[PDB]
Amino acid sequence: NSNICEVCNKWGRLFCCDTCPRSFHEHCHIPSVEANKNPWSCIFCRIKTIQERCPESQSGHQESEVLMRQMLPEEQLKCEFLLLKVYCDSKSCFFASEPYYNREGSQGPQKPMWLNKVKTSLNEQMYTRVEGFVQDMRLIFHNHKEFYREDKFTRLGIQVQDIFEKNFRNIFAIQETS
Ligand SMILES: [Zn+2]
Ligand SMILES: [Zn+2]
Ligand SMILES: [Zn+2]
Repeated sequence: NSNICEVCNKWGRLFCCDTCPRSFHEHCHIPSVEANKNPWSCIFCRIKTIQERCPESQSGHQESEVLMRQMLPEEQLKCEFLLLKVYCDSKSCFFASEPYYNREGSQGPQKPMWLNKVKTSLNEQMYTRVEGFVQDMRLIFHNHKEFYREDKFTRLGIQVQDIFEKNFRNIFAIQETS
């Protein structure tokens, strides 16, 4: 197994996957690394099994159909994995915890949102469709862009939204377009 967390790239108290060489801090894995379970398989491995069981699941899909899907166990897992892929980028730190807004010439968003809030919402099964999760994720970057206006810090929202969107298209097998 790797000697660093796959998510945050630090050492520490690491749980090792039994079916791949990745390792995780407990609360870096999503869902949090399960209490017992030997063997234990990471989210990466679980996602790969879904694909292997249903190879046609990789054929192109339309985003509008994906968004309307109910949050059955496989969709739940795919959103947890997509959330994790965002935390994998170090720039996710700026969007992880509850923000506050006090900048001359701007007003804070009407509906603040952050990654740990989406993480709790997934854990508490608060989303009934994929659309719920994707709208809260996109809201994080949209709030950032609007608040920071012409400050160059706006770019951090563009950067981490690009990671989200690439991974959304990969995990949900969105039909490739020009
Ligand atoms: Zn970690
Ligand atoms: Zn694994
Ligand atoms: Zn099949």
